[PDB]
Amino acid sequence: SMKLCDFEVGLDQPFFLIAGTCVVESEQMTIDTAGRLKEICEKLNVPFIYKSSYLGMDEGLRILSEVKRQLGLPVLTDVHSIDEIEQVASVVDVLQTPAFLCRQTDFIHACARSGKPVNIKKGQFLAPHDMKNVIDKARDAAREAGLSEDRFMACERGVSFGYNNLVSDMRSLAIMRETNAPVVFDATHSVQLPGGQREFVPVLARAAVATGVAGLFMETHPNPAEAKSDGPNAVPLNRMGALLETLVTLDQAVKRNPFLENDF
Amino acid sequence: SMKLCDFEVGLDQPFFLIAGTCVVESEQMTIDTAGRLKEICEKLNVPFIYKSSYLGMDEGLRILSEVKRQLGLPVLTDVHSIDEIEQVASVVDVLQTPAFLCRQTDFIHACARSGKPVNIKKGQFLAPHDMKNVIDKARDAAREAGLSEDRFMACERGVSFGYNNLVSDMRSLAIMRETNAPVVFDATHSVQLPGGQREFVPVLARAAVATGVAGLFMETHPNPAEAKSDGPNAVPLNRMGALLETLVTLDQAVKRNPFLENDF
Amino acid sequence: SMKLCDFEVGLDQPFFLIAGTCVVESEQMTIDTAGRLKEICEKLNVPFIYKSSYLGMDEGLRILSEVKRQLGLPVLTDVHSIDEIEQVASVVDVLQTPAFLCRQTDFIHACARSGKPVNIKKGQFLAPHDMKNVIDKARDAAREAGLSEDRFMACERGVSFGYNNLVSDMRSLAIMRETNAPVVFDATHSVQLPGGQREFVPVLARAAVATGVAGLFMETHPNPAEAKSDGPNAVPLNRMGALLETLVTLDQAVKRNPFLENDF
Amino acid sequence: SMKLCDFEVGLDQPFFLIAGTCVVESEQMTIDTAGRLKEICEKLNVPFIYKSSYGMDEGLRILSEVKRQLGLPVLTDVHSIDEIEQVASVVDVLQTPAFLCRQTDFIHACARSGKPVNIKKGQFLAPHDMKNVIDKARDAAREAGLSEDRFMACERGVSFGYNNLVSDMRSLAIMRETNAPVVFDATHSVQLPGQREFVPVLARAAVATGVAGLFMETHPNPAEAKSDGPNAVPLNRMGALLETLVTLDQAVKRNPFLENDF
Ligand SMILES: [Cl-]
Ligand SMILES: [Cl-]
Ligand SMILES: [Cl-]
Ligand SMILES: [Cl-]
Repeated sequence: SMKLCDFEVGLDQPFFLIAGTCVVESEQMTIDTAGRLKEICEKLNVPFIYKSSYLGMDEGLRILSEVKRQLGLPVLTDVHSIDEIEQVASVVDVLQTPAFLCRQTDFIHACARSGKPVNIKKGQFLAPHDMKNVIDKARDAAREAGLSEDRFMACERGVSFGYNNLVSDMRSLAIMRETNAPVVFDATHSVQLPGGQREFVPVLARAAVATGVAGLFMETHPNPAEAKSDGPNAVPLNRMGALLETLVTLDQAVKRNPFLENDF
Repeated sequence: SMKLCDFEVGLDQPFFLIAGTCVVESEQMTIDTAGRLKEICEKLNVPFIYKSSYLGMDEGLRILSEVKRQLGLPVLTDVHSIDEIEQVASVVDVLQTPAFLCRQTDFIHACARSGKPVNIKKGQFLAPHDMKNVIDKARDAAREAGLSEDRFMACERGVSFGYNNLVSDMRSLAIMRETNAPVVFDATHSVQLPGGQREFVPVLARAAVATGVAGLFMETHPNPAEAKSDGPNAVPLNRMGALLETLVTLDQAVKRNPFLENDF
Repeated sequence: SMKLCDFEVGLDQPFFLIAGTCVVESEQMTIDTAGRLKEICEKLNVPFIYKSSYLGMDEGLRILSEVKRQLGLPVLTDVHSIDEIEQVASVVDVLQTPAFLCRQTDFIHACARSGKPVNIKKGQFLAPHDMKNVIDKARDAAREAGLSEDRFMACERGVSFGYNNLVSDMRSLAIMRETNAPVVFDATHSVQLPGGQREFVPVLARAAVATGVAGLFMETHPNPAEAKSDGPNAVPLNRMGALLETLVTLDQAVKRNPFLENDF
Repeated sequence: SMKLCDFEVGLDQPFFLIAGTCVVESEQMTIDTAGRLKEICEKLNVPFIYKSSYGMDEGLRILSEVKRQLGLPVLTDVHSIDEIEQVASVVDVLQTPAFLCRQTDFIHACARSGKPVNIKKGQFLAPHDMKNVIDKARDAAREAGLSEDRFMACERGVSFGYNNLVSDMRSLAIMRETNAPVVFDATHSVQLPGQREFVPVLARAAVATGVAGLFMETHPNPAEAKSDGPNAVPLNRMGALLETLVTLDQAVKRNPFLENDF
């Protein structure tokens, strides 16, 4: 298990949820959604990290400070450039790197040296085995900076499948265990057609948790039709409870005994 | 729900298992493997159909007739040409079509009119939505012979992914529900590299069962290292009970409540 | 495990259900109730035996024969005297002994050599440790007839608690494991006040399944208000699904691991 | 729900655990056991209250140290009207001996103590009788300026012939009519007025029945325990059992209790 915010995560722990609205829409929208997700995850005993991407950076980050302060929740956001990292790491608990930047070594190194843990998204162009090199390079930067190495996660978000389609290869979730980092599944982005697919979010979420992951990322919204960003792939907030209850059941079923593939 | 052999199958029923050795190796290998699967499946309440491929056709079919006569088990085998349909159908309980022949309508029609149910394999070159037409055509032929139309299953066995690789798109398992036929997942052939992938058989089996299917196919062998065909991808017989017990748990979890994707 | 009808029962197996209307009311009431229970238990994967007590003996058994004929279900009925055994055993799949006859050794003996398995009810006057002697005697008789000994269940139905009251001692369910026979819990009669307690049927069913049993016996009816016998303690047929769903979850939870009492 | 210590309890909430060594044996025995129980319960999200019985001065001192050092709420039994003031000044929850459930001067005094009270049902009472006991405790509280929602009804067995108790699961449902959280005492419900094998059995049954709380005695080495060793659950098995109980608790509270439709 690696230490993440106030809990332990890993293939050998209960899965954690990263969830929130796609973009920081307003302050009430973010605080209300964060609070509702807290209550949902509290009842299910699912460790929960709130996400939104950044109204302006400053105001987005301020609102993220308020979720942290008001609700006591850890928060995660994406960083897009080396110059954003110092400011973002001073506010949030976990950085996340864009999938397209997974091979930009200066940028990955900079996140690695930030002093915060990093959820490293796997590019749509990588093979699952390539993620070992990504994580290893991040760990060299961390070690160079005097920081611990157990602070990265490998995040699956789909691989290119012809034009304008992604496929979620469940083998990837098993392969990336070789990174010795927690594996996270991004269920919302894995259904997106590049360049609504909501119906497939529960499908891939069930499939992934059953495969065996450390964490799950999902976007949500109270009324997704009225969402400011990527609405058609968000799970409505009033259905998150039922979905998570099913995923907890799958997670317990597959972790209660060793994974058969390990005996192969 | 569809009647298959002496049980009810479908998305709302507990999953059924199709399993056996890849090919008929020997009468004793087959009877022993079949018998030991029967005891594993009886203990878990998993409906079970024995499968092996046809030592020559006459001899392979004789031996399958013995699995039937000695053990009271339903049996399934794949049929390779129109010429063999009549003989094979007089011995087995369920026909299965090779994936490459899924668009050969004369062949599909002949299987459909055979008098036996047919597990129709989705070609590695088809899109999931294409399988509706294949099933609709099979049902035409059934109907024209006076036969019930609910005697077909849609079988996922992987889709081409670059060269020498297949990917198991879990969205396919949901999409093919539109065929109004039971969807069956072939976990063994889904991991094969076309043109040593055993470790992914349980991974995809767990993923597919969590996604929601009517049926599961897997090859097994008492000692896969000595198998006469596809040995590297066979699950060992002495690990089948453990695997099946996990799959039952998953199957129940996802079918206890409606699938969330149906709200979408 | 013990082999029962077409399945395997026991303390380590998923629980089975014995259920039906208290008495055979009519052919249509029996067939419809049997058919509804069949479909509910099929979906939940609960092995199922239909029961009703005998319109006259001849007509009662005829109708139970129709349940087998028309629905292919196994059927259980109670027998009341030695002279009725040959006829009843010629029709039904499982005999049941009335609780008050549990010490009538000639009658218990005749049932035990009938050629059919027997659910032996524990008299309201017996202590749980006394059932071992009953089962041991039944097994003597079976063995002497050249029959298998593993063909009996011990069925808990309450113990006398003062006047006009029965209590369900959950310790009995554990103690009677020493019979080396599957233990069955009669939820419907355990709530009866000798000489409407329906509300306690779910209570005691949940307690018993959580305690750990091989089987459950419950009386049901489409509309208990119009039931010809024991109507006020029957579970309505339209609530059986919901109840059984809860009970399967409890059964799995307690049988996933060893029972802690086996360490002590 | 009712507020109890820093959490909410009730038939509609996750079950809480009351547990500890039968008696206060030692400061280190008490602090170590309370610490391991805290860790086990934290891991499972089981709200936890530490119990041991008390001489009295030294017993309450050691119980104050469990609170100070581990931040846990503590419960103990009080035996007489004249112990109440001191006990309530130290502990978070009082508990009344079963035999005293109809001794109303005593029950009233506990009710006016300022603390919540787990009221044990006498082995001689019928389940319907606890309503009267709770109503009278609530009157005493109200007549003294205190909130009425501070009592729990605790099942610990009913007399069954001579030298035996039986745990009537109907009692746990019936006592919901008190509109107070129902607590099951799994340890004393097996005691013959050497029965540890029935503690898991009754705990599982009671949780599946549906209760607000569970009480169990434990010890690191029951063989070497100073009272009731033969009925203690060994500490190194409490995790396993509680894990089972949590699943049962969740499963029965996930939907409405079917008995509420009949
Ligand atoms: Cl697609
Ligand atoms: Cl690969
Ligand atoms: Cl009563
Ligand atoms: Cl006893």
